[PDB]
Amino acid sequence: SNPAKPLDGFRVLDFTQNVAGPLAGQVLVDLGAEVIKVEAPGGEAARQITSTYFLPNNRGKKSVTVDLTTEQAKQQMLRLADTADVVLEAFRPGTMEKLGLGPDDLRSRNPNLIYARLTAYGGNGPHGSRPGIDLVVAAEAGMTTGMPTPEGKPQIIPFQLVDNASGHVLAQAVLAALLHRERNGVADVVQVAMYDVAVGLQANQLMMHLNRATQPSDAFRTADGYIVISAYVPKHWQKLCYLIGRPDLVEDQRFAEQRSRSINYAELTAELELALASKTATEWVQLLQANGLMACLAHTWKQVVDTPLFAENDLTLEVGTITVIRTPARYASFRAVVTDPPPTAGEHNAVFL
Amino acid sequence: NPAKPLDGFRVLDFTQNVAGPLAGQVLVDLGAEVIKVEAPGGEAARQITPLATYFLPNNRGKKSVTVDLTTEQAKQQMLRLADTADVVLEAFRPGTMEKLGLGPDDLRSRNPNLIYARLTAYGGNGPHGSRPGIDLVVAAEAGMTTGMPTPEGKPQIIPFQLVDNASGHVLAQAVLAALLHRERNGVADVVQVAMYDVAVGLQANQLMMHLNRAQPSDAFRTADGYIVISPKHWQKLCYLIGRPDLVEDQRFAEQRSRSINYAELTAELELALASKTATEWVQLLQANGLMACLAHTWKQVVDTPLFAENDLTLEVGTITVIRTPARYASFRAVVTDPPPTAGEHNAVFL
Repeated sequence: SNPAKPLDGFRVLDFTQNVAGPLAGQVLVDLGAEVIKVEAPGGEAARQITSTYFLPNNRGKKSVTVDLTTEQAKQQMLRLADTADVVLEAFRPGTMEKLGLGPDDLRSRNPNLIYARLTAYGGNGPHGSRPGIDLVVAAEAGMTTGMPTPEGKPQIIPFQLVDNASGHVLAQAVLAALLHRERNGVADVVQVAMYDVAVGLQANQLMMHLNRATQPSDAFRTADGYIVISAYVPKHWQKLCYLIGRPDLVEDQRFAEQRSRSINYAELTAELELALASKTATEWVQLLQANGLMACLAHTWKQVVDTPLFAENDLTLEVGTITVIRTPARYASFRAVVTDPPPTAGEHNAVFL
Repeated sequence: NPAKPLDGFRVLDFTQNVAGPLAGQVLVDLGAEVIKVEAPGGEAARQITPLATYFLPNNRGKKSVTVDLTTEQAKQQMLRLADTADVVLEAFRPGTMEKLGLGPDDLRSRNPNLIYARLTAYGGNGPHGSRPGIDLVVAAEAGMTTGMPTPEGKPQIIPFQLVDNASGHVLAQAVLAALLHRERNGVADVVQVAMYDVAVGLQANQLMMHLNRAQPSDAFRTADGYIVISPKHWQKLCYLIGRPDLVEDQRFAEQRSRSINYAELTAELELALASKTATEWVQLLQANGLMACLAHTWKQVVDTPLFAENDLTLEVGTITVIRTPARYASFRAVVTDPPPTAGEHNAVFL
C-alpha cells in the first residue's frame, strides 16, 4: 500500500526558483500534493549551479518549460492555472502581473485558486520594492548583531537560515489557506516575506528595543577543546558544581543565584574553566550527559552527519544513488518522505501542455 | 469580523517556553481556540522575565488553565477536556505524558478526532535522543557553530533563538497538515517535531556537502562601516565602484576566480569603498538595482523605515510585540488581546 497523504489530489503551480520557494513546494510534495514546476526553457538556474542546490528541494515534482514572454505560453499557463489549487510565485512584485499571470488575472478566471507569493522584503511600499537573497536579508534584519569577528567584520552565518525558515513558513501559510478554502470556501491570497520571517526568528532580541529600551549557558574551555554547557537551573547548577569538583561554588557568595551568576560571569567562566582543565571535552560531555545535564560538543558539519544522533533520527534518505536530508515534520499515518527523483526540465511538457 | 481558517478548532497547549507556545500563537492568529495547561503557580516563563519576555508575545489570545498534573483530579479534568479538543500540543519529556495518563494512546482511544502533536529537543528515537535540550545546546550540537571564526577561538554562538522559532513554525505547519489530513482523509494523526531535526534542515545545504563524499556575496569594508554587497552585477559593481576591472585584473574575471583571490578581491573593493560613507555606498548600489545593505544591529532594525513599512508590530495591553510573519488577504492573522492570567479560564473548562 501507499497510504493516503493529506494533500493527495491537490495540484500546485510552482513558479519559484532557488531555495526558499522550492522548499515550500517540496514540503507540499512530501505531504502528497502534485507540484508542477514552471521553469524557463533550459531549466531553473539552480539545476546548473554547482554541477547540488537543486536536488534536495525538487524531488517528486513535475516540470514544464515555458517562455513567459510568449503569448502562447502565457495562454498555456492560463489554462494550466485553471486546474490548479495553489500557485507559488517568488518573483519580484509586479513581474507576475506584468506577465499577465498576476493574482487578479488568475483569481478572476479561477475563483478557487490560492495565490501564494514569496518576496525578500514584501511588496509594501518603496523600501520593500527591492530584490534579495538569504545573505542580504539576514544582514538587514540584524542577524549579525552581537557577534564579534577577529577583523571586526560582521559575522555572516554560513547557512541559509532565512531561506530555509521562510520555505517552511510559506508551506504553513499554504496549508492554512487550503484549510481556509476547505472550511470557509475562501481562496485566499497569501504573502510571506523573507524579512518578516527573519525578524520573527530574532523576535525576542528585537522585543528588548521595542518598549522604550542565563548563567551558565555558554561554551567553555577544557583540556582539549570546547564544551557547551547549559545548566543555570537551580537543581542543575548545583549538580554541575558537584560534578566538576567544586562544591564551594554551589552556595558561595557571587554565584549563588542566577542574577549574581549572570552579572558576575567572567569570574564564573574562570572558575569553571579552571575546573574543566581536568578532563577533555568529550570526557566532560559523557560525564554530564549521564547525570542529566545539558552538554554537548560544538560539532562541525562534517562531524554532525557521522554522529549516532543523526543516524537515530533517520534524517537522510537515498534517491535512486544520492543521499539527501528529509523535512523535519514527521507523521504516524504516512511517511512525509518521497523517493522519486527530480523532474528533468520540461519533462512533463505535453502532459500539461 | 470575518471567518478565519481555524475557527471552531480547540487545542490543548501543554507546551512551555518559546517553540511550542509560538506554535500555539500561530494557531491563535489563524483563529483556533487555544487553551494552555499550566502549572498551579503558572507557566513560570511569566516569572522568568518590567515585561515578561518570552511569555507575553507568544501567548496572546489564549486561555489558561491551572492544574496539578500529578493528582488524579487533574488527570480526569484533562481527560474530559481532551475530548472536546481537536489538537493537543506537548513539549514534555519523551515519556512523561504516558506516565501521566495523557499519552497519545490514552487520549486518542477516547477521542478519534484528536490530533496529538509532540515537540522534542532530539526526537526520543533512541538512547542518544533520550536527553533534555535547550535552544543553545541543540543549535551547537546540530553544527550551527561551524565556519564562524571568533576572536577568542571559542565557538561562535548565535545570540538569538533561531532553532526555537523555526521549530515553532514547523510544528505549526505540521499541525496544519494533520488537520487537513483529518479533514480530507478522516485520519487523526500523531505528529512529531524534533528541534534537532529542524536545526539540521536549516543547514541542509551545507550538510549535503558532507553526505556524499567523492560568491561573490559578503560583507565588505567602506569609508565608514561595512556594506553587505551580494554577471551584470559584477560589471555594474565595478563600473559603479569607479573601477574598470571586470576582467581587467583577470583575477576578478569569471565568478569562479574568487578561489584564491577572494581575500584579495575584497581589498581593492575596500580601497574603492573608502571613497564615501557606507550609507552612501548602499544608496548608490540600491539605485542601480544592486543587492546591498547595512549590517543593522537589533536597535537599528526597529527604527528602520523598512520595519515600519511592513507592519511588524502590534500593541497589546501597552506593550509592543512582533506579529507572526505570514499574511492573508481574507483576514488579518493578528489578535489584539492579551495573554490570559494564570487559571483565568479554570471555571469555564474544568
